[PDB]
Amino acid sequence: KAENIVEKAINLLSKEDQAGVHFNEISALTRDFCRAILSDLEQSGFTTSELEKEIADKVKIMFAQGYHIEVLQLILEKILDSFISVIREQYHDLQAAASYITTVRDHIFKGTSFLLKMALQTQREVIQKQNEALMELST
Amino acid sequence: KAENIVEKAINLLSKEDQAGVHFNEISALTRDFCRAILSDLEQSGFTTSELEKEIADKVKIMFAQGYHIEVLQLILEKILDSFISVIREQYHDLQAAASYITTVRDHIFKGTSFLLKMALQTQREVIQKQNEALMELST
Repeated sequence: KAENIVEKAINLLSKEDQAGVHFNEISALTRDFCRAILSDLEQSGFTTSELEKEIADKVKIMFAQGYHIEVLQLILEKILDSFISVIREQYHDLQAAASYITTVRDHIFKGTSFLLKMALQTQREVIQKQNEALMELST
Repeated sequence: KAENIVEKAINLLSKEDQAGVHFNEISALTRDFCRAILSDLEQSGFTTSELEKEIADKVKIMFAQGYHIEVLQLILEKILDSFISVIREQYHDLQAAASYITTVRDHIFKGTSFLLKMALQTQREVIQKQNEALMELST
């Protein structure tokens, strides 16, 4: 459990284009995300809130640091894979495994949806900023 | 099959916030997307190309028309639901149904990933345009 996901996710990400982002930051992000989605999962009543928090925050950070935000999507994707992999190992009951994997896939897909919204909102805010700058400054 | 998905998707979308977009356009988009993903599905060797085409094009259109691009994600999501619904009806063999639904879910998730990339690329291009405008014009 736990880190066994993280080190797996990280491993997959080791094989992927990092979009300029330093690998230690990549790893940290992976850890924050896994931590968040696990906090959400252990919950009763299906909470998406923690992962959402991490995502919003990290969108902010990413944009401030000037890195392509898509790199988060990738991370999520790999995390998903990681879970699947681990759950294929640890759970020999195919029904239980199927259910856990289904709920994880749910959480993740909703997470990437939220991620899309956030990234777009942010970039729009900036585009507007620059727009007002442009016009009210063409005086 | 076919339109039975579309009218279902549209129906779901009838219940959702359209983000300012006229409903006839919503419907058209739903149709283009269903058509594309079906063209991809009937293929052998797992092609994502057609849906990708539709997505890129529609990102362009959406941005030019000044509508929030997230509205495409929603459409995709509902389309997914539609398939599931239909496949729960038409296929009484749970194995076959499970497999078809799994491959559709694959196609769609990859589609939303691509959508994220595209939307971000576009908005970035604009942000940069405005940026050069800003600086080379602060002369």
